[PDB]
Amino acid sequence: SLPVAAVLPELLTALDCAPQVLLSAPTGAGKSTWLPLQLLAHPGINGKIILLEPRRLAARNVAQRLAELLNEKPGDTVGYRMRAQNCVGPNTRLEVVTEGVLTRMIQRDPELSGVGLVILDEFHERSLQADLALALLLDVQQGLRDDLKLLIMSATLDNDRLQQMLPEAPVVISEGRSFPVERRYLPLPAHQRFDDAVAVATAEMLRQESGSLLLFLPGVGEIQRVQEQLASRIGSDVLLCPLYGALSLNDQRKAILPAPQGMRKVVLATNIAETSLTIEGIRLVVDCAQERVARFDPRTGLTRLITQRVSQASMTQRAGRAGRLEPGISLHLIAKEQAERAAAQSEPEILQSDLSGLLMELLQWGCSDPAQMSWLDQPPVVNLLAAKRLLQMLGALEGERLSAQGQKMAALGNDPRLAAMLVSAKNDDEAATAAKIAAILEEPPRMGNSDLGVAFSRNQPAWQQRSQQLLKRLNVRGGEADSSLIAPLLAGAFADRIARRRGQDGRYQLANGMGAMLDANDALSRHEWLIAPLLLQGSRILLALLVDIDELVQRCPQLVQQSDTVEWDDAQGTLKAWRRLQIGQLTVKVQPLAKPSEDELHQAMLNGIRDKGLSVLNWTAEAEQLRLRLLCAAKWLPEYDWPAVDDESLLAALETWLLPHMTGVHSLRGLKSLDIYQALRGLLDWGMQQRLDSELPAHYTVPTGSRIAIRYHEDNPPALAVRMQEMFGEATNPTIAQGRVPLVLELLSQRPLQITRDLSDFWKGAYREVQKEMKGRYPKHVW
Ligand SMILES: Nc1ncnc2c1ncn2[C@@H]1O[C@H](COP(=O)(O)OP(=O)(O)O)[C@@H](O)[C@H]1O
Ligand code: ALF
Repeated sequence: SLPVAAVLPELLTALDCAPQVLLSAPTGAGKSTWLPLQLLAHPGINGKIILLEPRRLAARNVAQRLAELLNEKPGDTVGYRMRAQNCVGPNTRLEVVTEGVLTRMIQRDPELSGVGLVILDEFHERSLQADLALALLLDVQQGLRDDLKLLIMSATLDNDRLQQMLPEAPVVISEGRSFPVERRYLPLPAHQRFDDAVAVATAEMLRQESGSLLLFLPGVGEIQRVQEQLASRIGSDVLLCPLYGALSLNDQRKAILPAPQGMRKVVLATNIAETSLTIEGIRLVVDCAQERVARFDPRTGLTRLITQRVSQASMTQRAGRAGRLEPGISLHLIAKEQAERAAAQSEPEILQSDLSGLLMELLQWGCSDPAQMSWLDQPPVVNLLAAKRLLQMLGALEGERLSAQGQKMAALGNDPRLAAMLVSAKNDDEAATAAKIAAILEEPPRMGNSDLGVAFSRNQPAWQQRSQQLLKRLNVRGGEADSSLIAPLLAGAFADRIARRRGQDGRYQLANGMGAMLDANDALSRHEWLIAPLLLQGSRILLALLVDIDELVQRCPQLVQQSDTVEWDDAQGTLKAWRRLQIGQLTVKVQPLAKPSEDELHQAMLNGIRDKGLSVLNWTAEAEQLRLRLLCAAKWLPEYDWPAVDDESLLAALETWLLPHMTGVHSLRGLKSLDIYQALRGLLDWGMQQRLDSELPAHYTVPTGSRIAIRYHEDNPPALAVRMQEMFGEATNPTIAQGRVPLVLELLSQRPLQITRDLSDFWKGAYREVQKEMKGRYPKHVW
């Protein structure tokens, strides 16, 4: 039997004593293909069971495996639901789900009627789908369906956050068939390509060690190139078996299954063989130690893809993949030192993803705050703010709640951009166009062509499947789709992705101000205006267009704004009053700013300041000293909210701090003479100004009644420079900032420059300055 059966009784005995159960067992213990069936044939659990598989290279496979384990040809008792299709029949009471189908299923049936068990598989991968699902399930176990059992399966012995959140939940832990694997480290050379060096390393291992080999790579292109390279350096008894995506599920089993006797096999797998899939016959592992992770960018609204070194947890998963059958060997293609510097664990997907779909789903569920849910990691605040802004651009929000259009979008259970494109259609023709566009953007094609019109025409059975599904969710029973309708719809959802060329050789510039690249001979480089919904970025460098359509700005919808600006550029010594018709940082039209109102060209002068610098304004001595004093206050009187006065802050806040004081300027010359002291001072409410005048004063009152201005500085301490006939009161040394910073006294400037000091207790060390020209006349408390 399988190593997990050893805990089958205990598991059962815990599945009935608690609403939640956590089971941890290493990879290879039949958690996905043995445990579900044994829980089916158990009277303790009532109803049907759903098993969440986040990957879906494992989901289809685990449905097929669990069906084969009963001779059942999945559909009879074991079924599955994918995003586009599914397989269920009256007698199936166990269903494998994936692609966020469970989150939608809970949205549509929040009592999960008919289900007594939900199994969250592969939870250590920390997918965002599973996090959301768990929050929803825990919320369902609050209302009715108290009886609903939650089994959370992880594959790592330690689950810190999970116990920390469900500390009243039974932890079942399996052990077993683990052999030691010698860990070897081989850094790759820099004069060799990646595919070439990995192939050389793998071929060397095959020639130096026995058995079959598992090789982890960052993606399918790496897999294909490394395989082509291996072809030459490998003997005749070696079978190269890719593993990715789907190729027939036959050669997939060709790589999972052992190698026919008299043959060794090299399996070329993505991280899907890290814990999701169990490769057989392996005792040699080659880990490239590089992987592709997603990082959302609130600035650009793009999820860029970054190739980074893998964590330690994953390196250990991979090394252990070679010890299931006998003593093995893992070879990591980095240097031991870099491996020890590696990140301890992987980052939860929820801390680095786009949460627009997540925000929308939590809103439909009736949430006030996205963070008021049962989370392992709390959704980052910046990304929640970006999700909210995106949902506002798309009209999905009405205040903090969902609006009507937003509720329709939330209905379709889609990526919010695509959902908004689906909802914005009026006709049935527009709706079908949007359906096919959505099918293509969810599952882009890997053709050497980058136009969206050819994809829109190019046939595909799965795109048609998903468009039919979306059209039945939309309830449009007859429509016709042509390409002339692609561009208007896109404009409502991918508006921040419109793009204008930069010369020929069509490196472009996007509306969010990052620019993109096509390849120098794509058909589309001949076009002024593109709109690119699919972009690839990562590793501030570009920006390569993956899928995009042609566009003609004439007659387009009404998403363009006006930016006026008035500058006085010196080179040719003339003024400048432009009005740009822009759509988001891309200048469409430039026209003269003729006959402008006074509100505009107040704003236009503000834009001019923003583009030429605050040096433009009339920085008088009092004003410079005020800016210095505010810097100093922020660093010395922290407990009060001192408005930051760096250049960027003031340039961004011009609207709120300089505009109010401008009514009555009417010209650029009159603005350039405006004293800004009062506007900076206005940056403070009454009482903050009083605070800054008493604490951090403009001038110190020495013990003779002679007010003497202080010199503030960004870096240096404040300095007095008093004539020192008058520094005889000796209070204890003058101090400012509620007694925390003592003035640096320039005791001299009588003639100047004889001692600078900050202690006022060199009286008992001055002991020189009793010699002054006539005499001192200073000693011992004169005044
Ligand atoms: N398609 C398959 N072909 C052969 N063996 C399989 C298959 N699926 C599962 N197994 C067997 O099940 C075990 C690993 O699967 P499983 O216990 O589901 O791993 P996990 O613990 O990651 O769920 C192995 O011992 C293997 O013998
Ligand atoms: F079902 Al598993 F690792 F938990 F493959």
